[PDB]
Amino acid sequence: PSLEDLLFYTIAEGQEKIPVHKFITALKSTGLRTSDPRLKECMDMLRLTLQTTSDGVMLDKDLFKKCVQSNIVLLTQAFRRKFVIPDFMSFTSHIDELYESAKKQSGGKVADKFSPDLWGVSVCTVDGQRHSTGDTKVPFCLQSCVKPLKYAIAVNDLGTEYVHRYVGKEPSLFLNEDDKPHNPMVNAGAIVVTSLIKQGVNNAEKFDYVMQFLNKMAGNEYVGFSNATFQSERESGDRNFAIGYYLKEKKCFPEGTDMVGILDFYFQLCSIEVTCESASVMAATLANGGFCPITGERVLSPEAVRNTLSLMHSCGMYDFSGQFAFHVGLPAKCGVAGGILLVVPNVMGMMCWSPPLDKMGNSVKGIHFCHDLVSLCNFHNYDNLRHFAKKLDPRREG
Amino acid sequence: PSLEDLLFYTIAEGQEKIPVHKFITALKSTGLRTSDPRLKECMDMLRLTLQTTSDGVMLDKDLFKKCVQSNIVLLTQAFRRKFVIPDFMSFTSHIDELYESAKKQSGGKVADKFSPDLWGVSVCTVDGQRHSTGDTKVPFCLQSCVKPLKYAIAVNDLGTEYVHRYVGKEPSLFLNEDDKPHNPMVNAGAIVVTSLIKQGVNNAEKFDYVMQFLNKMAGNEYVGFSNATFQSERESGDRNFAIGYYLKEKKCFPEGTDMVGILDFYFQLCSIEVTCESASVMAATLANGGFCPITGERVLSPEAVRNTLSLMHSCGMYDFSGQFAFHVGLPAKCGVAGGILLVVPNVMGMMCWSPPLDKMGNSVKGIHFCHDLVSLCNFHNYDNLRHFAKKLDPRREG
Amino acid sequence: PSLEDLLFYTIAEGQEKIPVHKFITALKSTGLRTSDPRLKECMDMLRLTLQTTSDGVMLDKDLFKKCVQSNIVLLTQAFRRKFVIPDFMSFTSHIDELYESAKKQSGGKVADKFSPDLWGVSVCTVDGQRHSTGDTKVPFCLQSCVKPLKYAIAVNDLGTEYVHRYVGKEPSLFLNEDDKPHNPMVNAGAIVVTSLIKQGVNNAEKFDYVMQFLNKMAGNEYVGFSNATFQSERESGDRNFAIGYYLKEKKCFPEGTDMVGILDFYFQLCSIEVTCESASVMAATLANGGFCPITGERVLSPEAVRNTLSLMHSCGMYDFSGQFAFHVGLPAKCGVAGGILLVVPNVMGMMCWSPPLDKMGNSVKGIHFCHDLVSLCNFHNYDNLRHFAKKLDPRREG
Amino acid sequence: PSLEDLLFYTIAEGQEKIPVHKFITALKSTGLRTSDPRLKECMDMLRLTLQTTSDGVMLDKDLFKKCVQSNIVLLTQAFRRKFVIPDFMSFTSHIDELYESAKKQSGGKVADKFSPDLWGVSVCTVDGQRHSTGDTKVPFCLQSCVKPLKYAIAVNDLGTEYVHRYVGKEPSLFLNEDDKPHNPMVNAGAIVVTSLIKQGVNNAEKFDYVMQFLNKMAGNEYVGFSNATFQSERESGDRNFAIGYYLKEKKCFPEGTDMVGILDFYFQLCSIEVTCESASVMAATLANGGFCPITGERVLSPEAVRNTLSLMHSCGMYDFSGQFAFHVGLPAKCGVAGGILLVVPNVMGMMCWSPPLDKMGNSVKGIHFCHDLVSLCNFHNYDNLRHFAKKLDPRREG
Repeated sequence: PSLEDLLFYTIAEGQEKIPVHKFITALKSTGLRTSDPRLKECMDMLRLTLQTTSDGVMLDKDLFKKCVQSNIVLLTQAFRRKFVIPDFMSFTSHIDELYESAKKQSGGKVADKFSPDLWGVSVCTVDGQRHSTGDTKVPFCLQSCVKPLKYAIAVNDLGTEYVHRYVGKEPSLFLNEDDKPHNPMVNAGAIVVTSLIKQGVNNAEKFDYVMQFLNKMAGNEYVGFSNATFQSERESGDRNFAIGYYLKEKKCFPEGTDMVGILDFYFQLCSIEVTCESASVMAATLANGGFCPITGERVLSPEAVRNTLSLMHSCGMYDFSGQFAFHVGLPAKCGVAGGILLVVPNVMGMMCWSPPLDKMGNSVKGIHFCHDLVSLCNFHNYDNLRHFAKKLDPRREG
Repeated sequence: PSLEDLLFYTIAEGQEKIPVHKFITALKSTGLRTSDPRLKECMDMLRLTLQTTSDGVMLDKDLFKKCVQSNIVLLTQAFRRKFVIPDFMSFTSHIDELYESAKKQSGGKVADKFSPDLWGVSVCTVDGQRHSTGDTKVPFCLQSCVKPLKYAIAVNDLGTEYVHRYVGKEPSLFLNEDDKPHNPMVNAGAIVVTSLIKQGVNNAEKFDYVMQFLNKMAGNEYVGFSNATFQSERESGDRNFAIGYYLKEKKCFPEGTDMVGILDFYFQLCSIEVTCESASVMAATLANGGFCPITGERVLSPEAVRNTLSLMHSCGMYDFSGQFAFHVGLPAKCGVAGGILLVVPNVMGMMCWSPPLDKMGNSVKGIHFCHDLVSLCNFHNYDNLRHFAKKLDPRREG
Repeated sequence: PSLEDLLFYTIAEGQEKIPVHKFITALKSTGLRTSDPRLKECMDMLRLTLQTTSDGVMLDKDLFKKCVQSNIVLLTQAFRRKFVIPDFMSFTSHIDELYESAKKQSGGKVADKFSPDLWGVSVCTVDGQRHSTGDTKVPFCLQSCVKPLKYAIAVNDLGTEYVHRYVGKEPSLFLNEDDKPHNPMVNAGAIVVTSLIKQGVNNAEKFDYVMQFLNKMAGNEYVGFSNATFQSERESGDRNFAIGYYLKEKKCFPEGTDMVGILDFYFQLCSIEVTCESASVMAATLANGGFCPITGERVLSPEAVRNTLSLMHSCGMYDFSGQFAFHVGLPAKCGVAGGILLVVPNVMGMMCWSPPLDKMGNSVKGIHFCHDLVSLCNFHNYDNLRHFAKKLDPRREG
Repeated sequence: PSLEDLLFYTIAEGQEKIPVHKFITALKSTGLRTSDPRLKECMDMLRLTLQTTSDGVMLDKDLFKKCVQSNIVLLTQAFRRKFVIPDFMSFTSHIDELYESAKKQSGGKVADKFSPDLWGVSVCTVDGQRHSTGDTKVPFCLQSCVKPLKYAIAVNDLGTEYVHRYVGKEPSLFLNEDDKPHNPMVNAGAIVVTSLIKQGVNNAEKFDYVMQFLNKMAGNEYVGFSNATFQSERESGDRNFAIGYYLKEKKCFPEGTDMVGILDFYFQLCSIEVTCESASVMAATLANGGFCPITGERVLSPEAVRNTLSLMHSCGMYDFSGQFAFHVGLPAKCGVAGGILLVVPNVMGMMCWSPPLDKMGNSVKGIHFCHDLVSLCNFHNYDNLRHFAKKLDPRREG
């Protein structure tokens, strides 16, 4: 018996007392962060114990048991290498290799304010393991990356049926044969989707509803808002105004939709800010069936998550979608600011961010990273989990 | 140390001798078939032991181990319930229920010859577990179902880069903007793919080679040829001759291709016969990373299997591909014979066969079953493996 | 010698005095109207002569010569049967038949205001000969019928080269590959054309200018404006706003176009009013090479008249344009109020008006008429003028 | 009276006799050729006189009446300037100038055998006036130019309603929405049209039925057949077999149609040979309401000649049809050998020939000519016959 104690002899080398930093280094290598919310109680009790004790703060069996008894379940999984990527220490070295090789990719043209030398990669696994390399804490806008997220919110609140009364499920002209936009990843679809979220309420409260929803998936990491970007998208969004009026003409919005107001809302949502780190948790929530991996909170119905990953796969890269789903085989969404919201189902989320776009408007370093990643690891949607050639499988040991 | 001995008392309740029927029963319930090629040695050693005496043979530790020792790796994996679906008996009960529901769907138009009340479904898991129900042993033609298999052969022999010099990878007019056919799931793509398989050799031996390949994928289960279908497809292949001549004009074939002969080959390949059972093993090879699960032989390269599963996802249902990959989320291919080649990556392959077709040319019961299957079990491409709502997961116990 | 005298005995059968009504009757029978502008001096001279006595006021050679000498060329051309249709009294009998056969056509749905039983036809030959039958003096709106006229204006003021930097000349999605609207008969094209008329000056004066121009083409017959139509067209021009924003994003307008203003103008232009009679003179000006046939003043350059007639042929019926150019072979534009602007080059212009439209939005009676017209008379663009089968040729005697 | 005598003093300057050569030069100047079939009798009687009076001829009134009394109608019309283009001698000056200006355009690629500096234009008016300059007696194949003619033949024998069951009449995909080819000027339409001409008979007599027909419209001038070309069009007619099988699939041909034998007929018709001269009469018959101008024989119904001219206008220049119909406005058809069958309705027919094609496959020198021609003369479809700015009008004198 004695769970908290089983752990205790695992981290102490058949010794009497664990040094506090040694437990912390043991914890940090599992990829978890000490700032992890599922660890607060443990980590508070740890700071308080350093506080009520002497300088050479060392934890005996009984004191270790006191701090860890509150989060022993997660702490046990973390230390028994039961997390989805057990040798997380090695995996992140490869993510570094992938980052550096993707960094030497110099091409591309920034949309038109940011520097073409920003290049950030954040990883968040379905179990909470974090890794980052490059400029991962800079705020940028989701832009078209918000489209999966707000479609998820719509489906989570209204169900696959209702949302898909107003938008289709097939890649793409503005409307398909049923006089609905083809799919919610294209602008015409996103605008109708935006017209479903929190109807009746006004755009100020709508925007807060989606803001708090994104906060839940980001594990309460940074979800911001660039009003500066908002002004530009609404001043030079002539293309979207075209879509808005056309949608209005073909009666695509729900009953009583203030079309010009839905467009302003829509311009706001494209202007929501994230960092690589915060958004990689958002991705990971989609990877994790709707449960935010660093909180354990259910944020999205599995219905909603499955749908969003589905359409991200078939419609998230626009015309490149067939090519991208062929070589990468991961659901992903792209953004003019240079972000790739990338989901490896059941394993992890990622955000890549390099502001230089390629000819198709996808961050060059992102796309190069995404290819490189699936080259290396058997994460392609149709790699075998048993016979995966010479690819490495992060999910296994030895 | 006693590998085969550990198994002995697992099957005999701390008793002296195991009746031979009890072991067989215990095997059949593991999902495996006594006729499994990977058990051939052991089943011969039992055919031998049943000769020394014509009375209910009881096997002691020494003589049991004498038969089981040649197949002990695979035999304990089954009895320790290590297979991809551990409780395989329960899982076939739901397959029966799913088969019965779809059987009540009497809609559909048979192409025009078969009988509209035939209906078989067959399962072959990645580990060789097999269940069938319905008319699983009647030969029917692959028709378009053959397109992923012969694509796979092409890429297996010539690789992604070469095969995709002649055909594209995105869903659909006959050519795309690069002057290649859109993808190998459509006739124009199928025809070009046919023209890559064993160039230089002639059409009689080409067809033998594909046939040897198709035998490998079915673990040497039933593959046949319906000449009657073959004459139909050539006598009425007016659209196909058009596609061929157009392909000839736009120089889509490789150097020195006899297009009018390539069409015959193509009509041959569509006329290949399978049954549910044999085809379910084929699908299962694509389920299993390219290893035929009932023989263990590597039949198709991971590269070839991945690509084939990719293009089935995006192009295997044609227009219905978005609709279908949204709700069902499994790579499939249909054929006018009534066949749905179904693949559940990493779990199993299937063939569904009911000749009544809907207005899209897909098996009515086949489609209904596919939908029920993902309704019931978390096999959808983008279900979570951890949070999957009230869906059942056959990969787990209890 | 003695022209005015030569005419004199032509009207008096070897007699001394001509009863003034008898000249009037002989005038009206050549087709001209006593209100004809080219006859105003003579009619002033006759009002004076009818002022000196109140008793039939017969005219001798001296007083007749005193009235008609100011308009003797036109008058002898009428009485010496030099006009484009000489036996014009006959020709209007057939226009009455055509009017009647077509009044029996009951189909159609009025767009949504008017009454479905209004039906007028107006003819004005290139020589000023006038005929009407039915409700030819009710004001209605041109709607899209205005699109040839304002295209004619643009080309007249800017020439073909300039106008066709901004719009194309082929039938049809909004833009062509040159990112110009397809042709100025489609709404996207009309809007671009609208933005070229009198750039710089504001929308109140731009409207005046087009109005002055429309006056020149109707020979100062009725042109009005329906603010009722105007507010409706702008309240519900959602599709036109969609088009306006799209054209703005694709940079289709000239530099410095207030696009939401150009739409307003456009709605104004569509709300302009004509009667059958006034619009038939407008048609007749395009019929007569750019000279208003009832005033003789050059309104439009031969360049502009040619381009307009050309684009009405190919683009004026939208979808019906091939069917119509095949069977009817007369350049025409249609309007949702029920207007068919008809042009028989070198012979006459015409207006038909019945508010009931068919499914393609063309006046039912209008279209039946146009087909009937070309059944009867060799006006089809590719009828022969020498061997026209059994068709009637109004251009000839006997 | 005596029309012959009135003609007689018109050539003789109030003098006793007419030198036979003076009458001949006066006749040739009107544009007629002495070989004109309508002049056969006159010219026979004339040659017989030179034999009967081997002096200096010189015909007195009685003798001139004896030669001309048989063709007096045509002969006076020629000499009283009654022909459609009365000052024909000056008109040919312009054709020569137009020819020389078009001769300096050396651009273009000959399709692939002929020489790039071959350039002939040949005119035949509706009245029989001839003029040619350059290589007008070299044989070349109609190629696509036969399409208007064989369409005309179809509608001659079977009428508008019937032919257009099987083919549409709107410009361009291989079929349209009605599953008929779009119009008889594209291959898809021409191949169906071919399958309507003289059904039931076999290809050997069908080709003589069409050949005797072309001979009539060419006034029995050269109509030949290149069996040389005919091999080329069938060896490399892959696209045509594409179209053929597709049309067979969609049952576009009439009941009991040998599609492979229609394709063979079709290749023959494309290989028929003409010269500029012989084909210029062919065009002219279309300009003349179906009457071959140099014979007076009615070769085609007016219904048929209308239809053909209509579709030449809208579909005869393929994608260039709208541009061409805008700037040139004449019905014309182009051919890969370098021919432009060109009709100026009611005025003349004409054939142009330069083998260098432009990017669109149209005789570079022909197209330049066609533009130069309508620049010069008010022959554009929507030119005014009364107000035509700086253009010349050959239909007038002075």
